[PDB]
Amino acid sequence: MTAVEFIEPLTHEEGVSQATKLFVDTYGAAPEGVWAAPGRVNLIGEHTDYNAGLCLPIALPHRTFIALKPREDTKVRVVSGVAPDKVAEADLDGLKARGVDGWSAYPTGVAWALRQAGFDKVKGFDAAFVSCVPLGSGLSSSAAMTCSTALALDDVYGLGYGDSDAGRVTLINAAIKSENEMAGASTGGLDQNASMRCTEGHALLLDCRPELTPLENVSQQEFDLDKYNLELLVVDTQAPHQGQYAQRRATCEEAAKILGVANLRVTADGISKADDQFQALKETLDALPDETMKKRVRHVVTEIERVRSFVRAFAQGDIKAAGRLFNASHDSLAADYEVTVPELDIAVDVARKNGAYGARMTGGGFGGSIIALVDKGQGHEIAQKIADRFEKEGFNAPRALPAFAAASASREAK
Ligand SMILES: Nc1ncnc2c1ncn2[C@@H]1O[C@H](COP(=O)(O)OP(=O)(O)O)[C@@H](O)[C@H]1O
Ligand SMILES: [Cl-]
Ligand SMILES: [Cl-]
Ligand SMILES: [Mg+2]
Repeated sequence: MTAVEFIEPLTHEEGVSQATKLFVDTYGAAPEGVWAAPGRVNLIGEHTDYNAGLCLPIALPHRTFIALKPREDTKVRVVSGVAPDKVAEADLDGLKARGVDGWSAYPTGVAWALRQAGFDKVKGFDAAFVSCVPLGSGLSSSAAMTCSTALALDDVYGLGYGDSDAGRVTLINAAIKSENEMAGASTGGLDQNASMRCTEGHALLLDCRPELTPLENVSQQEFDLDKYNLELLVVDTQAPHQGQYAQRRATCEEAAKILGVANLRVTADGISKADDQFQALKETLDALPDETMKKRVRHVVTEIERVRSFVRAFAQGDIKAAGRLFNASHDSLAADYEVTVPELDIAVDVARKNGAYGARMTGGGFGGSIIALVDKGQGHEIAQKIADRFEKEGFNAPRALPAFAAASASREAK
């Protein structure tokens, strides 16, 4: 057997060099520059973004690097190191929603979304992508691709949104619109906010209430693992990839209609404020027509409050309490939200039995990755324990990634 694999992040120099070479090898011309956007892990606050709740992601050091040059025509050519001989070409002139096939829908839909927003200066482009964000592993390769493309287009077309946090929200909404309306993948905004608004050494406490301005809806929460002698273990289970996500949103929207609220954040805040939170929840669930919907509402309400509990626990250096909150977030996703699979649940169980302060699935679920707060120096040991258990179970070998709170998207070269 081979020891469990760790996926190292591309350095600045590596990502620039590789993206530039693929661009020149593909297109002949030099790119105007290279931009990049990171993947992410959500620390806690899962299935809450589309309920107007609270989330707490970090940006991974793993980035997608885009080499880009604008075109004077409306042609879009993209290529990726995943399949470097296969250039995808589309045209923006008259392009409609779902008018692009395959991965190229993600970058092309970002230029489409900016033109739909009235950015008529945005024409076509050539791009080459090189990434170390694994595809389809619940680490947000999709946002790293759409956000890197949005920051690059904003830069070359001089739209003036990329150089401020608030201005990045315009680029975020174009990234979300690309993925929702061009690629046809429902996204709630956690991942794109992480990729373009996280900061090094911090977690992004994101308030997803849709009426808030950009300066109102984020606060940078110190997330210095070294201060507490900790490591954040991230393990991509590599469980075989899997409209269950549609059904979860639909159930939450129906719950909010029955309650007479705009969103379950309203519900959760009313329960949170009660002296008797147990009775406030019971009265809410009593209003709901069926046992499954009650489970879904119980998850979103308890999970929004766990985000505030986590932010408090971590600031107090109470790592045991922070871990317990990871644990409770996982258990809620497994039992009440029903979005776990055996690989996630067994990886988490191995982490918990091997000294993790806590461990949980991250992202949407149904596969993908787990995270665990562990003592510094224990991440390899716990990863290898998960890989040894995975082989005993007949599962695909997992892989791990080093993780700490890294920088958001940026221009890498010009
Ligand atoms: N480097 C890349 N090159 C080409 N396509 C990519 C790349 N990264 C992401 N994609 C596209 O995005 C999809 C992965 O996004 P998604 O299914 O949302 O998973 P995740 O966001 O968890 O990584 C891929 O199937 C492909 O269509
Ligand atoms: Cl046009
Ligand atoms: Cl459901
Ligand atoms: Mg995705």
